[PDB]
Amino acid sequence: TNPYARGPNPTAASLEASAGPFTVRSFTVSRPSGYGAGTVYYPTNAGGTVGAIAIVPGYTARQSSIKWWGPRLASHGFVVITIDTNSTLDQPSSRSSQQMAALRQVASLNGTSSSPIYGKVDTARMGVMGWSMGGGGSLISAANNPSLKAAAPQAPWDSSTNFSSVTVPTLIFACENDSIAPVNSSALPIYDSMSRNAKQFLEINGGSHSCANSGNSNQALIGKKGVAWMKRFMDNDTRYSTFACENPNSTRVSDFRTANCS
Ligand SMILES: [Cl-]
Repeated sequence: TNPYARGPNPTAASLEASAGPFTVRSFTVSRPSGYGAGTVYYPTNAGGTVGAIAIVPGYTARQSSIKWWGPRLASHGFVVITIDTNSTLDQPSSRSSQQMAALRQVASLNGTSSSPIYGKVDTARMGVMGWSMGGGGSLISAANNPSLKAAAPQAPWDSSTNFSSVTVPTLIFACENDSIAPVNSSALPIYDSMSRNAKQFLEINGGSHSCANSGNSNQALIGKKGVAWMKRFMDNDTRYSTFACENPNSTRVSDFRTANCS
């Protein structure tokens, strides 16, 4: 028995729906430490401790741009913290530091008897996500903290394209027509630079820079893939190996690549 496997056996329909099987509650962090603000989403009875994921927005953006991931992932068995940065103009390195600080506070709250997530988190199992500069920050977080178990940035933005040291399983969401973090000069070179890890590249057909944000028109496919990736690698849950590693074979995807996934 995989001690980290949670919830009923997955189906395409259960992964494509707006929410998974778990009931989700949330709270705003009272005294954020090391970042601007945060909302914690958690499942009320996942059947055991679950991993934690920290999600960071992009330049000038706030929690609303990435908020949909909170309920979506939490409803499948994760504690998710979506954060506002100290300043909306923070750079990827600062975003990475605040992302890790948010994860540290989730771990601290896990040991605080007054917190709603008291005893709900397996603090040894954590992941990182984020949009644009927050996606670049997620990759920096993975490079600097190889104990992280999964990463799934979307339209990542960073001055470098060489993340060759990353050993964390990394799923890159890309948007075909991105004019802010262009695929050919950012997302794809970042993907190609990683030779040590399970990795995946999923490009949304005709998508703009915000193609993976709250309110996007591909929440069924993007949500399915994001949850499947997190489940497969944060929980070592091989029930999700096919969903995580498969080509969707969908006209909504203009480019799909994967390596070392199974
Ligand atoms: Cl950005």
